[PDB]
Amino acid sequence: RWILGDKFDTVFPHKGSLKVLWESRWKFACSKSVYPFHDGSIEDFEPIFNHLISKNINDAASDEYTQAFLPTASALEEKAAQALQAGKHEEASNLLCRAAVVYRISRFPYVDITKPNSIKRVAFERQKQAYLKATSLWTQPIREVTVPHTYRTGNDGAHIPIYIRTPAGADQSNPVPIVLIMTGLDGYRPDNSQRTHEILARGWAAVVAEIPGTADCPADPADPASPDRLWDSVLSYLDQRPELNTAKMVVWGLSAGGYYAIRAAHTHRDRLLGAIAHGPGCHYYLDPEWLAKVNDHEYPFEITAAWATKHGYKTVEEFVAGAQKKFSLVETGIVDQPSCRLLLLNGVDDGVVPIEDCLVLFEHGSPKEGRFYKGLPHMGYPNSLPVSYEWLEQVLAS
Ligand SMILES: O=C1C(O)=CC(=O)c2c(O)cc(O)cc21
Repeated sequence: RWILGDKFDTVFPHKGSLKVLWESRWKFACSKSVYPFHDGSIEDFEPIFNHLISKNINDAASDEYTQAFLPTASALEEKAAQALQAGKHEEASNLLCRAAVVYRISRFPYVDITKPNSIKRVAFERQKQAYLKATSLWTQPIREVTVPHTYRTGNDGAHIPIYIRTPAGADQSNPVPIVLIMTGLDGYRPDNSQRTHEILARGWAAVVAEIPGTADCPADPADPASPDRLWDSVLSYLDQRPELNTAKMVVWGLSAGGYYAIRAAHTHRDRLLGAIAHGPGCHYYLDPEWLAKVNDHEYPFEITAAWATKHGYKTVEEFVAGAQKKFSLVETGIVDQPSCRLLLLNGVDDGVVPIEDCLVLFEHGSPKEGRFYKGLPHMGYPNSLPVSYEWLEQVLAS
């Protein structure tokens, strides 16, 4: 039925086993300091995962999992304080970024927007504080701006916290192009250090905003219209920033962010030069058949509970029954209008969202651009990263 093929029916060996996850995948990912351990260090995680495996802790959503990381995070914060006192700004920055990753992994896979007393919310708050302290020491610092949500309606919150980083010499005389990153289910505004490095390196500004139903996004998750209002507020603020050129602006949707990159490519086409949708869902990811086996694939932990909450549902049952007709960009007709240039990047063997959710967009509206990696799972890393920057360079060219 699915392009994923036989692999669709495979129960992946890490399912309900943190031991297998660490020993097969995450240990190596952590060593290489690649996603989701980017900015991180194996020195910090080896003892934590040894602990979790020794206690047979497998459920990431449990407090037993989360609170096993916080003592390490504390030790790194004190080491950073000791580094700062001695005027070692580089080491302090590194140690605080390392602390941020310990917090990050601790609140995987999802910070529950509806539970503000949750230990995963606490960890996320500590992460943001540690990250902003770390990036404050950078030559080009990451700055937080609380953008007033002027376009808010109904159940929308008042404040849009975004991260902004501008390249050396960004001036109103010659305002710089903008890459607006839309983050995902387990990646929020502090989880994009290397992306901001690569954007500034090519002389562009990096802007990072969370998506509806995650982190500190004020958009009503249960209202499919809410992201349209969110970007109206975000883009209005960037219009007003003298050193940022909204005439040369691309959006970069990361995993769950991909949906909102595709949506914005249509809704805000006359305000964007381009959009990248990186491992996106838009339709078939909400098919009950697909949702029946999504928890059995490459995502480190159970995803269906987090997805239900992110889509503004009170139960997984209601989410499965309703989500597709309500949120599908195909079903709702968002795809049946022109779009700005839209690059679609994924692994063909994505078991989190189907490759069909890229291929479907070629049957609607404007021509779409795509590169799909045969054999690779969700996101198609690391192959899909170089081509992203090549495409940005072409779209934002002089
Ligand atoms: O694969 C994911 C993923 O599964 C969830 C994400 O949110 C994410 C992200 O924010 C950035 C990434 O580079 C990758 C991911």
